[PDB]
Amino acid sequence: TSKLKYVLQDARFFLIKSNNHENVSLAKAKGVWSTLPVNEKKLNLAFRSARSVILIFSVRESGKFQGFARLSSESHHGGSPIHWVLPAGMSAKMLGGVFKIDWICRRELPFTKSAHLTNPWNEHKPVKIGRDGQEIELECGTQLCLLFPPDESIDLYQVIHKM
Ligand SMILES: CNc1ncnc2c(C)n[nH]c12
Repeated sequence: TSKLKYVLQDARFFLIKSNNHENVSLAKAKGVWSTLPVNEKKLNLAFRSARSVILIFSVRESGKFQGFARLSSESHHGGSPIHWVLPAGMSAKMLGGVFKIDWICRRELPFTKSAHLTNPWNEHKPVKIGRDGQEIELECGTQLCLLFPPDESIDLYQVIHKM
């Protein structure tokens, strides 16, 4: 876990809520994510400001987090359309900005294991609670990531080089 801690050193953390499992599975396979423009702008700002920006994913109604990943780029808009399963009210143009991500952990964590972690940037509510795009304060974000089971399929050596 030493390289993982190095990656998380001085990182920023954002909670990502997905309305469906399909888009998270697509993101795990293709190494990309898209979000609404309001969160798009926040992530682009954070990417320039921090050694690592970490997205922590939770599919709505799953009672779990599905893993976490590190931004490797700002968003980009002209490309082969990612076949997101679009939520009601969410257009393809809204999700047009595509971030490239490197997965750090593709394993699940149930909300029952994070009940002791609260987020100061969301009124000290349990970290599972938050809107899509909610920033998670450093210490709580770091501890949440360290709770996930190790993903032995990942080699963080390549991630460290991009820092
Ligand atoms: C690909 N991005 C997304 N897919 C499905 N749902 C959501 C939400 C609530 N934010 N971003 C989403």
